[PDB]
Formats: sequence, structure tokens, C-alpha cells
Amino acid sequence: MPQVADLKAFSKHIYNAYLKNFNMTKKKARSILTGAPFVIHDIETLWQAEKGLVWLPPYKEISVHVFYRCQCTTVETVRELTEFAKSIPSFSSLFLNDQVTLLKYGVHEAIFAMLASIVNKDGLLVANGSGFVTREFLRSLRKPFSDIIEPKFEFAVKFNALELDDSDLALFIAAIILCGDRPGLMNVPRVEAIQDTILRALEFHLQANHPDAQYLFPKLLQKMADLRQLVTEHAQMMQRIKKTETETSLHPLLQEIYKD
Amino acid sequence: DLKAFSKHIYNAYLKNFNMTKKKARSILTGKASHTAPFVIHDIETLWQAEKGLVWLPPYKEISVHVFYRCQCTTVETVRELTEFAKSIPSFSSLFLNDQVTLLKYGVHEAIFAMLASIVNKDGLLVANGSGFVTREFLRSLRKPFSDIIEPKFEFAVKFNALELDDSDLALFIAAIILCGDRPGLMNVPRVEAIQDTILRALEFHLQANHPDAQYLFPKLLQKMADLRQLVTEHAQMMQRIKKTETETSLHPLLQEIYKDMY
Ligand SMILES: CC[C@@H](Cc1ccc(OC)c(CNC(=O)c2ccc(C(F)(F)F)cc2F)c1)C(=O)O
Ligand SMILES: CC[C@@H](Cc1ccc(OC)c(CNC(=O)c2ccc(C(F)(F)F)cc2F)c1)C(=O)O
Ligand SMILES: CCCCCCCO[C@@H]1O[C@H](CO)[C@@H](O)[C@H](O)[C@H]1O
Ligand SMILES: CCCCCCCO[C@@H]1O[C@H](CO)[C@@H](O)[C@H](O)[C@H]1O
Repeated sequence: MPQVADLKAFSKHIYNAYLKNFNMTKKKARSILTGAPFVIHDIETLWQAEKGLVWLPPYKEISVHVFYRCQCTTVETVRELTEFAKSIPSFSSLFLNDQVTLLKYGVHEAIFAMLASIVNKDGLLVANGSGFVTREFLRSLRKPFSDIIEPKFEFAVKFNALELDDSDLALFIAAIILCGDRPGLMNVPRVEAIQDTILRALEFHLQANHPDAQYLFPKLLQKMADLRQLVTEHAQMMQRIKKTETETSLHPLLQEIYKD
Repeated sequence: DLKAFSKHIYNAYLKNFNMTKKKARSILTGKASHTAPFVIHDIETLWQAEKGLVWLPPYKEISVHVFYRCQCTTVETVRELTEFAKSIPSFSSLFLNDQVTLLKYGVHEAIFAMLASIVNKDGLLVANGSGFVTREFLRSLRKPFSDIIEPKFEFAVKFNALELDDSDLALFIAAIILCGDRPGLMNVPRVEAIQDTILRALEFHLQANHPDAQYLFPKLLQKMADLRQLVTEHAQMMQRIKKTETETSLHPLLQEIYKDMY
């Protein structure tokens, strides 16, 4: 079976792309969270985490400081997501502008998907896994900043119940980046064709890697839809931070992604 | 290090551009190492080149057919320029969005600077130098399209009077692409810093490669200024074509480059 033959190799390639670009894989992340990273749960422990136990604009307050490290995390992941996508021959063949349009509208989606990897019901891993910030502490932050937090956890725990691994994730992230309906795409048919190849690869892969999971594939299609929505609710809160939190900075890259 | 810099840009140029000025100049003069290009100066010759000899939208008229080939040439050049710019380690470290902005406001400046390499007072080479389209025939074209051509020639001949070789050109085009004052540049200081390195490289390279060239460095900076003016007018001429020549297509990539240019 040619089609099934190509796809399996095309899926392995993407996997190798994911493996050499992301500093944090679920394999690595899931081991740390089970069986030790310094637990951050208050101001005192965070300060400790900054001084050495684990680890930006001038300090301002606690909630704004966490928001900044959240921004940085995005700036770093966006680089990795850039190298990931470039490592797909099909992607880098498109003119640079379409590549930008894809990354711009898809990185946050890919981010919250991958965020589920370093997350469990009680908190998330930080600083290459050396730290673990508690969800309860994250909630305790100031209302404007603590709102962008909780939705990510609700999505993450429900997502982790699907029990996907890095090989599935690589394909998943690839399918999110290569999306045909992004605003202003120049070569839609070319991008659409690629997304279809990635999905067919994911489909076969899921049958091989998860032979007993009932409707995993359509479920993952729904999660892609769930992510597009999660990004929207997030972008809205990000819009509220820019309006009401006038004293707090916004990294230039995030500024360019959220621009209309 | 600064030399290692120029050498890397030179190997990047030679590796990403099939048609270099050396090869271009070899054919344009007469060297044995090459075949003779077919001369296209009318409809019969062009049609002759289209079939075999030398070598899209349905053929409507000659002026529009050529315009289209000019559009394609630009598109493939833009592919080569992306690969070139990318081959500069420092450039690729910039966020993609900034790489696009740089390429958007720079590709045409680069293109009209390299047009000089394959151009002469009587015409220009086409299809890998296997054809030579006459300047005359280009002027013969129906008014609107005959206009976006002559200026390129006017500039090219003059630019060719500075007798630059591919080694100069490698750094020259690099200096164009990494222009720190492009509209919407996210990380300006970084692009301005990389630009400075490139120019110091150019200045340093022109002393060795051109021991007698009086004021060459400042002359080229003026050319870079000249090139920006040439694109502004070029863009203006195109947006006009898009309005009045409502039936003539415009490649989506060109539509996106010109869109915000005024
Ligand atoms: C506004 C930042 C992000 C979105 C976002 C939204 C939620 C979220 O996590 C729940 C993270 C990722 N955050 C982190 O990786 C992170 C990193 C460090 C710390 C802390 F506390 F240690 F400082 C807390 C964190 F949530 C990112 C963006 O909009 O680009
Ligand atoms: C308008 C299309 C170009 C601009 C432009 C302006 C001038 C010019 O050359 C003088 C070329 C490049 N043209 C070609 O490479 C070219 C290619 C094929 C033919 C021909 F004659 F064979 F049809 C004629 C040509 F000038 C391109 C663009 O805006 O990107
Ligand atoms: C290497 C050649 C690159 C050519 C790039 C042309 C880019 O055009 C710009 O693409 C942006 C999205 O990426 C749009 O938001 C801008 O409105 C548009 O003007
Ligand atoms: C790999 C990460 C890429 C992040 C890209 C963020 C891109 O923002 C967009 O950059 C375009 C120029 O490139 C501008 O024309 C658009 O107005 C701007 O919204």
C-alpha cells in the first residue's frame, strides 16, 4: 500500500522534526511529574526559584512577574515551533509570507496543546522541568492575569485523558500549524493539500499506535476545534490586559500575533 | 572574521543564484565556454523561443505576455533571494515575521540591482542566458507596460559602469535585504546591527578588490538610495496597471508586496 507506505515514513520524519526541536517532550515531562523540581506556591518560593533553586522587564508586582515569564515561554516556544515547521520540506517550500501567516494564527493553538504535556491537575513544570508551579498559586494571582490561566488547565487535564504520546503529538501539532482556513493565506489549496496528508498520516498512525482507542481520530479533530476556541477566549483576555493593565508590557512578538 | 563573513555571503550567493554576472558577462561578450543566445526582437522570434529554441495565463497579446514573464522571473528570483538571505546565519535567527518584512521591502531593490548583471545597452538575457531579448522590442510594447521597463535599463547601464564583480554584488545585495528602516520591522536594532557588519564588510572588501576605485563605497550607498526610489516609482506604475488594466492578472506574491507601498 503506497499511500499507507509514504505516510508512515512522512510521519516518522515529522516525529524526528519534533524530537530535535522541542526542548520539552511529553515523554521527558511525564516522567518528572511521577517519579524533584522545587515547588513554587507562594511569593517566597518563587523568589527562591529566581535566586537559584530553579532559574525580563523591571519588576512591578507578583502577578505581572508571572505574566512576563508566561510571555517568555511563548517567545521561546514560537522559535521551536518555527524550526519544527521548517523541518517539514513541504512547509518550507511555501513562500515565507504564507509561512508567517500559518505560524501567526497557529502557534498559540499549538502552545496550549503542548502545554498539556507539562501539566497535571495540580500544576505545571517550569524552567526545563527543574520547577513546578502550583495551579492554586496561579489562580491566586490578580484577576486580570489569573483569568488567562485556568482555561488552559481545564483543557489540559481533559486532553491528557486521551493519553497521546510524542509521536501522535508531532502529527497533531503539524496539523494545527498547517491549517487551510487561516486569515490571509495566499496559497490555500497547497496548504490544504498538506494538512490532508498530515491528517491521513495521523489517521494511520493512530490505528497503529492506539489500536484499541474507539474514536480517537474524530476526537482529536474536535480538540483542534476546541483549541481554536480556547485561543479566541485567550486573545480576548489578552485584549483586556492591554486595555486595563496599561503599566504592564507586552512582548513585540505577542504584540504582532495579536494584531487584529 | 570580517573576511570570513564576506566569504560566507559570497559562497551563499554563488550557491543560490544560477545566473551570476560572471556567466552573464561571459555570454554577453562572446566566450567559447558558452552557447550563443537566440535574439528575440519581435513576435515571430518570441514565439520561436517559446516553442523549442529557448524554452502561465492564456496568451492574449504580446505586451501582456511579456509582462507575465517579467512577473514569473520576479517570483523565481524571490525564491532564490529567500534562500540567500536565509543562508546568512544571523538573518535566520530573526523571527520569521521580520524576515518577511525585510524581504518584502527589499526583493525589488535586489532584483533591479541584479538585472544589471544580465543587462546591456541593447537588451537582456532570458531563460538562463539561452535567449537575449532586445531593449528595442521591450520599448515597442503597448504603452502602459513599455513604461516599467526603460527605467530599469537606464539604471542598469549606469550601475554597470561601476564594474562590480560577483564578490562585490554578494555583499551589496545583502546590504539591501538587511535594511533596518523597513516599515513594521519588529527588532530594528538587530537588523541595523547586522547591516552595519555587512557594510563594514563591503567597505573593507572594496579596498582589496578595487585598490583604485575612488569613492566606490559612498557611490554604492547612493545606488542603494537610488534603488529605493526606483522601486517606489515601479510600485506606483504597477498599482496603476492594476487599476486601468483591469483584465490583466497580477501574481498574488506581487499583489502582497506592492499592497502597502505608496
Ligand atoms: C500570556 C502568555 C501566553 C499564554 C499562556 C497562557 C497560560 C500559560 O500557562 C498556564 C502559559 C504558559 N506559562 C508558563 O509556561 C509559565 C512559566 C513560568 C511561570 C512561573 F510562575 F514560574 F513564573 C508560570 C507559567 F504559567 C502561556 C501568551 O498569550 O502568549
Ligand atoms: C513588472 C514585473 C516585475 C518588474 C520587472 C521590470 C523590468 C524587468 O526587466 C526589464 C523585469 C524582468 N524581466 C525579465 O526577466 C524578462 C523575462 C522575459 C522576457 C521576454 F521577452 F522573454 F518575454 C522579458 C523580460 F524583461 C521585471 C515585477 O514587478 O516584479
Ligand atoms: C520571500 C518573499 C516574501 C514576500 C512576502 C510578501 C509579504 O506580504 C505581506 O505578508 C504578510 C503576512 O505574512 C501580510 O500580513 C502583509 O499584509 C503582506 O503585505
Ligand atoms: C514564526 C513566528 C512568526 C510570528 C509572526 C507574527 C507576524 O505578525 C505579522 O507580521 C507581518 C509581517 O511579516 C505584518 O505585515 C503583520 O501585520 C503582522 O501581524
